[PDB]
Amino acid sequence: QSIDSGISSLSYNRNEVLASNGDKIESFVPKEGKKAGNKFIVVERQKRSLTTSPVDISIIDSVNDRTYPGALQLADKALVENRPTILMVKRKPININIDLPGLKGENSIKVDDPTYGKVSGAIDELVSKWNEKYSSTHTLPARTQYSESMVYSKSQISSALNVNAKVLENSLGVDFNAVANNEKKVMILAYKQIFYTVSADLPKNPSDLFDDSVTFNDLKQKGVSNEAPPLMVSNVAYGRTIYVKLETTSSSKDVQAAFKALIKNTDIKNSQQYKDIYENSSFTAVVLGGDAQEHNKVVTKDFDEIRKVIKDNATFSTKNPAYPISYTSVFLKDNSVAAVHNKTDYIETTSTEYSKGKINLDHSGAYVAQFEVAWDEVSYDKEGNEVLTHKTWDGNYQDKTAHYSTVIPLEANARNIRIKARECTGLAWEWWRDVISEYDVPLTNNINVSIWGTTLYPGSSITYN
Repeated sequence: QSIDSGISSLSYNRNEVLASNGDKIESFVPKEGKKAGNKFIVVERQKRSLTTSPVDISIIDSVNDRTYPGALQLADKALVENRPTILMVKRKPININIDLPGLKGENSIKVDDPTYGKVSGAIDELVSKWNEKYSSTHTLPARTQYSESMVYSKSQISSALNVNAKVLENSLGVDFNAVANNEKKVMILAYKQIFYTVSADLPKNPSDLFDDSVTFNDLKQKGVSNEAPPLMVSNVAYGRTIYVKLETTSSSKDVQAAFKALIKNTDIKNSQQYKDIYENSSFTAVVLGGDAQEHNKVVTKDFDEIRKVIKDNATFSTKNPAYPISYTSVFLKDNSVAAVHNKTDYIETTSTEYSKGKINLDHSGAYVAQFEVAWDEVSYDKEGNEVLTHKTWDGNYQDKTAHYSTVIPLEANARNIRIKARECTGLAWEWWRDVISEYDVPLTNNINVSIWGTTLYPGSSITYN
């Protein structure tokens, strides 16, 4: 019935207690062939799956949030949903420590009655203790931590960068739908900038945390259970985060490469393919976790502007308030670090545009000729398998003379286009001399076929547009 006793006997799989699971698929279309106005679009999916297991937990609203080092919460789904349940009970003092530079042997402080406000003031002290020892400068470099990834889905990206999906959706304004319908290509970068961090020395036994007036039944009452094991916030990073979004409408498979080239500023950044992509991309940057609020957003077609934002935020002032960016918790029982577990599937995709064209035949040869034009019309069933529907031209196997012109329109889904023209030397078609034989002609907007010359010296040509 006691704190150490009740806790020391909790049955739970620490590697499953905290889990944020999402979407798992099996019923997906490997291939989608559809028309879109005058175009013919071809989507080609490929189920992909990611599995994250972070130990460092993100904090959403620094003002609404009062999490601190030493705090107590339950390892439940609320926590997983970025809104943990804090256990408020009269407790024992605890030692806290900041990692600002040049402060060894002076960085620790003891907080008698840990509470958000109580601990904060301690930290405040520590910082001032620093600002005192070091009066010349009050600004230091932030410790940035870079992360990057393409956006395929909410749960995907959310776990990839270990950030709450809503946050991006709100601040970066991510159009998860267009993304889904493959109408947009998006990449997100995250610059975690830590100024300093604070830890709370781990206790030998749970009891060391709580006062004596406290009993396990209280804890088991507040919510402590096998479904809500108790834990303590061991570390808290203070600083801010810069989120950068790289979006485009281009469907090229080079986008990613292009984005990276732009970000890193590599020499291959001028690949004309990239330049066009860049010309069709939009970049967004924002800085959260601070007290800046919404007033620091930037949308440009000029990345140099995004580069500045990052550069300008490479420092933090020891004379300004620093808010919680993230934290790592620890199970009371074994003092092991907690780690929210996430597993989810998603679908990488690609969509190739097509557009109808036509065959332009032109006969100006001093002989009689017969054409043979055929092609296939691609289709895709429910299982995403190819389905070729053969098509042929009317004017096939029909004589044609001095200057015959005609246009043969083709659907955007025309494949294996074959254009043949034979002269009339001797018996039947299947016995004549060839003026032109082309196979698998690339469906373009204009396939200009044309024969000419004499019976002995025929001539032909095919151009494109």
